[PDB]
Amino acid sequence: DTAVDGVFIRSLKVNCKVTSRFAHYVVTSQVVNTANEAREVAFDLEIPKTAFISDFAVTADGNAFIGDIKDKVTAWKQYRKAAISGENAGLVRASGRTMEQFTIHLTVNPQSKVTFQLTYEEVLKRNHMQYEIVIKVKPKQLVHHFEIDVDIFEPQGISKLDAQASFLPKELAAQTIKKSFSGKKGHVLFRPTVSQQQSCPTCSTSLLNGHFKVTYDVSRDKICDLLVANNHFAHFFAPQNLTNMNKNVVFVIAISGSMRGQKVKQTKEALLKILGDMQPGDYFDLVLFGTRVQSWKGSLVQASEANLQAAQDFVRGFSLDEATNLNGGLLRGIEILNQVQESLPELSNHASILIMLTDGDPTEGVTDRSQILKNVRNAIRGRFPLYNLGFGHNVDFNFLEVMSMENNGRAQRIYEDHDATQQLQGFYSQVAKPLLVDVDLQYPQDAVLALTQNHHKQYYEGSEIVVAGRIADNKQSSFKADVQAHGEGQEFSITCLVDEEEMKKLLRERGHMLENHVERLWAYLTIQELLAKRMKVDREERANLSSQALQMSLDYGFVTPLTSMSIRGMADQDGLKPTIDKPSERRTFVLSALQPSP
Repeated sequence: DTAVDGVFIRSLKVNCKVTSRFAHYVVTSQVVNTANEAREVAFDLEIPKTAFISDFAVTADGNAFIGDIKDKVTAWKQYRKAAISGENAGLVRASGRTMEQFTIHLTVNPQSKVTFQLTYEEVLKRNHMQYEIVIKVKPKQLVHHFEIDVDIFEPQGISKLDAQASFLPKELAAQTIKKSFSGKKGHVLFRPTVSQQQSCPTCSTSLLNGHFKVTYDVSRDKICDLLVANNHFAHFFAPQNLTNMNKNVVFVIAISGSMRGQKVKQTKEALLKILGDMQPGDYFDLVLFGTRVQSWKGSLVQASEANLQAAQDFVRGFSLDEATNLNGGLLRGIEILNQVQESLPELSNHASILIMLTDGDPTEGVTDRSQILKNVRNAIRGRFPLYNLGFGHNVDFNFLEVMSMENNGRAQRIYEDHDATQQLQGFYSQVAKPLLVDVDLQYPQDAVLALTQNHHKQYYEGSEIVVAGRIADNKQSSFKADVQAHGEGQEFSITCLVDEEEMKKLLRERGHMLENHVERLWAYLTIQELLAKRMKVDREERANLSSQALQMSLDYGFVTPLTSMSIRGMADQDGLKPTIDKPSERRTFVLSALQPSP
């Protein structure tokens, strides 16, 4: 007896198609109302913030409804005069660090069969030597036909594949999770029977509460991974077996009074572990900034046994100092790294890295954020990346993102939680092992109509550089790529030519879906890139980039910060349509076939 109040979940299926890192999710739920009265049913699931919703369909006993994508402004016009805000009314809202919650409550007719189907897509990003697919399993009821099916197709070949279900006991997971891979194809199938979903042999609650994680990576023996299909290309670059570069790293740490407690404790703990794993060939220094700026050595020193132990002692010992002189702290760390230009030229071939951690905004010294941005980029001058870590939600993170974007880096949020130390270690490991610097992927100008970022300051072990673009007509056959870069005292250079015979073979093995996903891979990366650029440019160019992002979101039907998806045919208590948006940083619906005629 799975049903609750006469409503049972007949089926809940997650189908993920991955093609050359492009992940295409389709989640389909069919709920049946056996009661002779009307019942409220829910379609509730979590999706990753990195994905774009591309389609949503609801079919109730032949009565079909579909989400129409439109300019966000147009979709939210119904909210202006209304008593609820579009943020509160939307079906999608943020629910965690990396996930968003999609929720709709619908009153269905008696003896009704309703099918929900949500589609969302993303380009998987490699980190820590793998791609990771996370699917939140939470039906809140027993499901007669529950299934997760992940179908992976990687031209370069799959090197490893794993599937983990934390909510399942080790014994239950083994018999129930089927996985296998050979050559280019990988498959994971999870099809628990109703009995296997039960917490106890004869109880109704379901153990299916948790996350279903699928991880994999592709064979990297072949350094060229150039995929061309129907005037669009994707180029994946991650050479293996390269020698770790020696690096010069300066940590700029906020020691404001606000850090008192867990934050300073977790920060120190992370620095101790980072210092403990530093390699003998590296050089480093530490900068603390409160109201006053203070550097451990004032210059890059080698990661000797003595220096590392002295630094750990310095880390354990420092105390907080009231305010936050962020401008002074950054300029001090930059000044130290720039000594390599004049005083310490023997370190010039190392990969330089600047990491800054702060839990608040500048309050001492120069506090004009726009001036700080100017001061920082004029001091670094594109010589090394800057990685800003925002600790907590009492800081202007947009300010940190723009600064990193203007200086060949990225910003990362550290959530105030019991695991902040592990979060900090997690991030640092992404940048800990630089292998190449000044990576320049070059393509024939006569063949490229558009392409994503093709210059990358540093390439790190475990990560990957990806470039996508659109090819001009009749230039696909001869398309090629040249990649230049530098190691530590070395020059890197390769050439990748499209393998026409292989491309045709891939098209046969994966079908026209290969062509579609390569193009949609390009569109996804282009849209994300447009959203990143627009936040770090003047307001005039911002409007230009916004219109580009709006047009691409509409062309490919993505729910992005510039678009919304509305469902005609449904209305809440106030006659408002269901609306689906991409969040930044209750109500129940009924079937309604009428709307006021304009």
